Amino acid sequence: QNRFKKETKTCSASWPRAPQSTLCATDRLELTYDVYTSAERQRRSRTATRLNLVFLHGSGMSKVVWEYYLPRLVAADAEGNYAIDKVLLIDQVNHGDSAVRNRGRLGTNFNWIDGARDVLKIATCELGSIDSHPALNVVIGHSMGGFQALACDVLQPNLFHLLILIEPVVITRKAIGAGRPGLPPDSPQIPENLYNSLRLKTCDHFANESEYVKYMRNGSFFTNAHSQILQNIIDFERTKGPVRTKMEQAQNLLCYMNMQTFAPFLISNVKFVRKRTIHIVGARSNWCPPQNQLFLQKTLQNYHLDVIPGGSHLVNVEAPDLVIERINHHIHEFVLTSPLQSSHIPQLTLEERAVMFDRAFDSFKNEALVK
Amino acid sequence: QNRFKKETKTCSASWPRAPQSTLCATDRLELTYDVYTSAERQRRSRTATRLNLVFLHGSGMSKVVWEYYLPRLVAADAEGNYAIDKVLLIDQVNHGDSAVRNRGRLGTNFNWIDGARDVLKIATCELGSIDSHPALNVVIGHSMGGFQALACDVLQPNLFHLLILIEPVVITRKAIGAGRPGLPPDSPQIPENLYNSLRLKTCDHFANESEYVKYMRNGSFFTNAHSQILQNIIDFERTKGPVRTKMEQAQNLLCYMNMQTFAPFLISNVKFVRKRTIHIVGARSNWCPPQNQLFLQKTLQNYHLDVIPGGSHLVNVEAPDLVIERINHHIHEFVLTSPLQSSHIPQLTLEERAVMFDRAFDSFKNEALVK
Repeated sequence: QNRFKKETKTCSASWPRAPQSTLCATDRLELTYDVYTSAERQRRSRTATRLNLVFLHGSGMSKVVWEYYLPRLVAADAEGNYAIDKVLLIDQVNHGDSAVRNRGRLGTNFNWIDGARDVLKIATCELGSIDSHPALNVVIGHSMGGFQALACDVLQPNLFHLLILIEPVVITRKAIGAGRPGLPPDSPQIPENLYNSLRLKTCDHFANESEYVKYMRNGSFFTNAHSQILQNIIDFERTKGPVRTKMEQAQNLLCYMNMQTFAPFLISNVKFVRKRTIHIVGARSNWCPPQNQLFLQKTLQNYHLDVIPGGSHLVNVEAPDLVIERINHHIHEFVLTSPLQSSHIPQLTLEERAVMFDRAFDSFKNEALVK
Repeated sequence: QNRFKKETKTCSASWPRAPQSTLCATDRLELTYDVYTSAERQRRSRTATRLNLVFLHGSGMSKVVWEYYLPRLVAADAEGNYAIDKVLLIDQVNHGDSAVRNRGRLGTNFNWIDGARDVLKIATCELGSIDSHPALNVVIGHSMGGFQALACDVLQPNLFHLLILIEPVVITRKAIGAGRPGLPPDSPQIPENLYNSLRLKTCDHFANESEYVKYMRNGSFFTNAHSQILQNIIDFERTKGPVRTKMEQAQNLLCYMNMQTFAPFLISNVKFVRKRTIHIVGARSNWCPPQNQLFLQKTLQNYHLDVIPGGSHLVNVEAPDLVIERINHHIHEFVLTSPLQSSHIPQLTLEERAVMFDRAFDSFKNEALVK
């Protein structure tokens, strides 16, 4: 990929966090993310909208699943006068390179809302320079990342203009079974059959390189991923003669075991998400129950569904070309209808600012005053 | 005051912000706050809880209204083994010293939730060192600051352990009148009679020093404040022969004109605030309608009301001794019943961390798995 300069950066994770996010209360987690910056900035006119994209991986994956997307994303468009300026590919604290940095620090409580706070900490930093203006920011999330896209807007509704959710996980199936007695209403839970079956597809450690690649291509969740994305997954996860993955099996499993302790907060707040939100689903997906999709449709005021024919829950890695075509379509249409868009850095004195404010205030007072 | 080392610090405000928070989209606001640090740290045992307090002023006031409180706050208690470590006194972007820093940058939209984000940015920074542990953090807010205390917990529920709300403003009276046609549901509004009367008590500029002090002592909102707090207000606000206050009249008025654009979000989320919350009201206060108080009582799971006999809406500045006695009482009782409280900085190797995690995970799996 030769379109964007790549830099890997590391910073501290958001703090504070849910109890038992770390092993010890004095531990502090870090985040590692890759920033991709356009090398096309000398082709931008003054009036050109900068598009910034932030991609949030699914449970048990990493930022690497989006690398295939980078050269295939929305070309700079002449008259619509926009271009991609930055793309951020983020690993949650217990995934990918962030997990490696956080070895020995992670606890049992991974709260996806804490992870949305991490996203905000990164993106508000990276997208916040007076340079990034006039900007339009887009968050694209798969699975957990889709939940987190929504939670980002809830917690900071002035950052993302467009949400693209690919198979978001919001409403899960409630376990029926028996089942620990005396628990508070919203206690962490997972059905045994789901745990066992996830355990068999989340292996972490292997005798050698041959057994590692054999498992990745035959026994992991990624066997049907686009061959280039699978190869990228294989190469990114490998750590070292036995082989261990960056993704820890326990951390992978914990992504499934704690939903009740944070999903109600998100569910209760989807009604505040006023942004255009694209919901991309795989037609063959039964990963989430019907109520998951229908809740989003009923609750998001500005909502569009795209169904990927043949797609599974992992449609982002198994049919990336179809997913990319949608993401490009929606970003293009969104920019075309987006309000202008002032791009001059104001050269105003304090006195000019005073006259302008007083005028703004008079206008606002006239609109607010109930006579 | 000789109890605490004082330092005034300035940082950037939270970003992004509601539209028209600033005059221009490229402006960036700052925050100024005072940090008070205990000089008693050599008297702390290893097991001593550090108490950190964060005080949030009301609309049209500033951080100065809490200075009188500093020497009168909860004494270090022997056997309850706690002491105040840090106290933060914060000026919102359009108040006090923050307003001075932000001269010419402020727009018409002051969204109190943005202001809660500012509080979090400051407090998470100041209270986040591995030093502050074992800590208990308390947020104390008057009026707007009370709203903001609640919003802090909503947006970051792992920071404050105890909320003390003094005359919080959450549910306001809806203006009946006529009244701008064609407006969205939740448009900013203020009744004309309220605006006019607030305008007469929010004067900003004065011919000279004599007219300034005459107005502060006879025509401002603070005429009945405790004489020391009034003197502190007078001295803190004075800027300079004509006199202008740090508090801008337009900014003061804007605190009252925009509630509909952010209060529903807070209202909808009070149900998530699980912390012990003390609600201190003035018995003679009619500033907020009945529904304001009753909503909080019905909605906060862990709630305690204290009624200050004779108190008005400005009970924090008019009867500070009564308010302080309550704040001390509640902090003391809260600490006494608060769970221990491990105070060693863990000296664990990666391998020890591995054994400990694996044990934690096994325990958690057994509690979560529905068999």
